[PDB]
Amino acid sequence: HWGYGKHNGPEHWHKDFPIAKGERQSPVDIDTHTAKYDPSLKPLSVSYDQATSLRILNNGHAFNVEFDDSQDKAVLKGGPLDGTYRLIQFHFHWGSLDGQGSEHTVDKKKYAAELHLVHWNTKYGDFGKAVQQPDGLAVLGIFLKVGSAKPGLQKVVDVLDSIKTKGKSADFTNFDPRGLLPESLDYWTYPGSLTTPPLLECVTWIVLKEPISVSSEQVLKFRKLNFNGEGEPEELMVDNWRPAQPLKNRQIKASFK
Ligand SMILES: NS(=O)(=O)c1nnc(NC(=O)C2CCCCC2)s1
Ligand SMILES: [Zn+2]
Repeated sequence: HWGYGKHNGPEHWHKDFPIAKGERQSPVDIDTHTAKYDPSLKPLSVSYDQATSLRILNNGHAFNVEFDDSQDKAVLKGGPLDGTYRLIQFHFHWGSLDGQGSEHTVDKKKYAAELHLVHWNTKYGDFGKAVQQPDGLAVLGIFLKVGSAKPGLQKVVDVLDSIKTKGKSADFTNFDPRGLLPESLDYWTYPGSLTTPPLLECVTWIVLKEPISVSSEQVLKFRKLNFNGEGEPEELMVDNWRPAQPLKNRQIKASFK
């Protein structure tokens, strides 16, 4: 089964998921000088005030904070998006060292981690139908750098001990994802894919320019998670990031000059 090890990592995924070599794969390097400001891009509308988190799950590749997406409670609109996209979950990708961990890069710079807030286009009814559509998902990507702690992240950090191993979940209600956002909503956007199998080319990527800062202690707690299930040989959940993929016939657009 696919993962991030030497024998099942990103360079192997194409064998089970041939789209891995597709025309709109993610992540990508964001070459800031080649991205073009698009003045027709609208400001992002992040409406998370009514978000209902429910659970946090170690799925063996990352941990997902899941939300009630059965109503328009936490939605992403505007920016490059047509219509309304409902928040279904967020998760992170991170490194074994502070110098790596993000999936997108900025002028080849890797951040320590990257947060993905995953939303699906409500015109398709359910996430499973949305992923079959070229405009099915909008993933808001936020870089993490190591510095000062992110207070809004601590509630996540502190529950990780209860979901150390693959398949463990914990109740995780009343978490406010607004606490994970940076100050600015300036962004780059491009059409891409899920960065994990099945690698479907269904994502409008919206990557914020401003990283959030998290503390070394916070990211250290990410790195204590396990890819393995309980009672299996311990493999630390680190370096669960896919590297940048070829941009091919795509233009990255910037919301800002
Ligand atoms: N790294 S990423 O591009 O943001 C993503 N790659 N696979 C993603 N799958 C999901 O969100 C779901 C998974 C399981 C059930 C519902 C939704 S999200
Ligand atoms: Zn992700």
